[PDB]
This record gives sequence, C-alpha cells and structure tokens, in this order.
Amino acid sequence: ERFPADFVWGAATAAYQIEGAVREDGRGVSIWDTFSHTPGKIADGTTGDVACDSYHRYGEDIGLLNALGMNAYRFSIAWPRIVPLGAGPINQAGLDHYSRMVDALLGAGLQPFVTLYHWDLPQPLEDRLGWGSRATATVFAEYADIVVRQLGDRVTHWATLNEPWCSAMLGYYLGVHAPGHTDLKRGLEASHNLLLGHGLAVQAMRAAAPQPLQIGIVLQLTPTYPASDSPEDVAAARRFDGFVNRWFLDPLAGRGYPQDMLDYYGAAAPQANPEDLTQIAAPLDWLGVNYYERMRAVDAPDASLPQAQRLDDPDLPHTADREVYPEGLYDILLRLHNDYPFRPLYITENGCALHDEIAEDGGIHDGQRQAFFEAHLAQLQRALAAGVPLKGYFAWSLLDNFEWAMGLSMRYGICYTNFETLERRIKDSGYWLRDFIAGQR
Ligand SMILES: OC[C@H]1O[C@@H](O)[C@H](O)[C@@H](O)[C@@H]1O
Ligand code: NA
Repeated sequence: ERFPADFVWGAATAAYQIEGAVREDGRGVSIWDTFSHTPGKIADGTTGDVACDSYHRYGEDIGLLNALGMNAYRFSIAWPRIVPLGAGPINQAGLDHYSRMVDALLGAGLQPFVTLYHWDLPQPLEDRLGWGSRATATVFAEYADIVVRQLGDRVTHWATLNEPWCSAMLGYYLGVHAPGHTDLKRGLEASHNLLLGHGLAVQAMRAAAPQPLQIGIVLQLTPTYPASDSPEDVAAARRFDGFVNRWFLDPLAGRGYPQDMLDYYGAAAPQANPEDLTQIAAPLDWLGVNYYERMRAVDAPDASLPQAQRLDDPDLPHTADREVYPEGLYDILLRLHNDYPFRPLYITENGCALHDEIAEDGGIHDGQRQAFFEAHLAQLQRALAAGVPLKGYFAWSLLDNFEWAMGLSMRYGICYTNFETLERRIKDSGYWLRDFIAGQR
C-alpha cells in the first residue's frame, strides 16, 4: 500500500527538449541544433529552438511541480550553456542561470536531481569526432568539475549521463539521433568513450565537490524475454539483452564488457585496456533506471545487429509509440537487486506518449496514462516488498516537449504543452499522481 515516507517523488525533463532560447546568453551550438536543422531528420519539421521556452519559463514549470505536490525535479544542464566551445572557457551567465533555477527549486521544496549530459554534445567536439574521440571524455569530466564546483553546495544528487545506449547506438550506429552517423564500430567506440567520460567525471566531481555527493548514472533497461525456448530465440534474447543492458551494466559493475557480446561484435568491438575499465567502474552512490518497455525477442538472422526482433503482442495495450508491460519493471529491478552491485536505485524515468488533446471541458482525459502510472507504481510496491532498495520515482515527462526525432508531435507529458502559446495545463494523469502522492506523503 505505502511507499517510504522519505521517498522521492518527481518528474523529469532534458534541456534540449524543453529550454528553447538556443542562441541566448552565450549558448553554443549542440549536435541536436545541427541535427534538428538538417532537413528530414525530425519527422514534423520542428526543432528545439523554442520548445517549451523553459529557459524563460522554468518558473511556470516550478508552478506545475508544486501543483503536483512533488518533492523533486529531474532536469539536465546544457553543456552548450556552460562551455559553449565544448572544451574552452566557461560561460558564467550559463552557470548563473542554473544557479538561480536551483535556488528557485530549493525555495519551493523541490530537490534538484541534475543530469549533466542528456545528449546535447557541443557541436565543436563533434567536429573533432565527438564521442568517437577519447578527448571528448576528458573535456566532459572538466565540464562535470566546473558545474559541481559552483552548484555542489546545493545539489547533492547528480547523474553523469542519461542513456548512453541511445547516445552511442542511435547517434552513431543507426543514425536516428544526433549526430546521425551510421557505423557499428563508431557506435561501439562511442559507447566506450561515454563510459570513460562517465568514470572520469565521477572522479573529477568527487575532487571538485564542496560537500560529499550522491553520484549516479542513468541507464534505460529493457527486460528481454525469448519468444520461445528454442536455442535460436533464447540466443536472440541474450544478444539483445547484451546489446542494450549488459554492455553498460557489466563494465559499470567492474565485470568488463560481456564476453559474448565481444565475440559477437568481433572487429567492431572497441579497444578497452584495463586502466579504462578501472576508470569506468568508479564507485557510484546510486543507479537510475529509465523504464518504458520490454523486448519479446525472436531470432532474426537477416536483420542487422543484434539479429533479434520484437514479437508483437496484440493482447497488450499499446500507447502512441510503445507496448505497455508493467511487469517488466518488477523483473528488471529484481534482477538488479539480486545480480548486480548497484544500490540504492531510483526510477529516473517512466511514462508514455498518447494522442493527447484538450477536450471541450478544458481538461486532457488521458486515462491510459493514468492506468500506466497506476500499474507501474504497483510493480514498484512489489519490488520494494522483495527488498529492492528503491528510493524514488520520476515520471517522464513533466510536460509535453521536443521528443527528439519525433519532434513536438509525440506528447509524453503529465502536463499538456500548447507549443503556440506556451501555456501548460495539468492532464488528468497528473492530477491522479498529485492525489496519489498526497496520499503517500
Ligand atoms: O522517448 C521518451 C524518452 O525516452 C528516454 O529514453 C529519454 O531519456 C527521453 O529524453 C525521451 O524523451
Ligand atoms: Na492503443
């Protein structure tokens, strides 16, 4: 029935998806400015140039969080605002902005859970190979140092990266995200330098921090299940689970990269000496899990790597873009708790997209998103019952925003955003979370 009295209850955003003001106050160009302004990369012709205008309107966002009765806010700092050339001088105006926002949050009783990297690499680094270069890892750590030096007296809970799987594989292998490259080896290289940048940043942050910090990383985990028990389908399930989950979990847990995946990738695998793996395993205080979906895998010998395709289940509900499988959240947490060293855990994202509209009465009747929260929160109670050391939950997203290659067309918010007027309105699911949280707090 109940969560811990000190549980963290929040919603989450990322800077490029919400802030707009892309050229204001010294902000540099990010790979997502370049990519979103490249014809055809975004589905609907939109960019993050305005987005939710949260650079100017984070006060309104704070208003929503307050109305929701939350006690925490997960957001990202734009590297392009802080070090506009990527490696070079800081931009004090960038840091001052986030300093005021942090003060605003704390004054409202909202604990800032800051993400340092949620995909907006400065374009000057990409011009020197981006995550294809080990130098990018070094200058990421420098950036992590600068930020914590200035805001670490107030922010205790930091995440280095959000979802390196996406940054590496969507960004450099499949080409669907910025910067838009299409080479496996480049993707795997990028995964390594992300992980290294992570490890280097943790160490830098601990040395720069004016007080002890609780430092984590955020991974999206996709629990994977074989469509049948055939050696073929089981193998496919393993390969997918390795491609998405274990590739990151293992080296973070000090276990190296998974040998099966090393064998599968062959010459495409990155060059990973033992000093880098030691750095990548820098001790963490927590792990963030982003959870959206499962993968029910059939072998797909003719598809590209990892030769494993989703077997649709028409009995399960689907959202605008995903199948709903709440039981996967219990499953992956049970696996983390029993099989890996990370603890405590936070659900740093969970939510869904729907064809939301403002109805005649003025509300947004998103009952399927309410049912989505209710079901996933129920699985978290089960996970807690089994001893999973879960300390918080953040809904993705606080508000409808720029959904990457889908643009402004794919609405994930618990608040509706009118992108013309910038008015936000709380959806019915948001009111349900309010009332649920108020019962738990
Ligand atoms: O697609 C929904 C969400 O997925 C997550 O993996 C990312 O961290 C978000 O930035 C994105 O908005
Ligand atoms: Na549906």
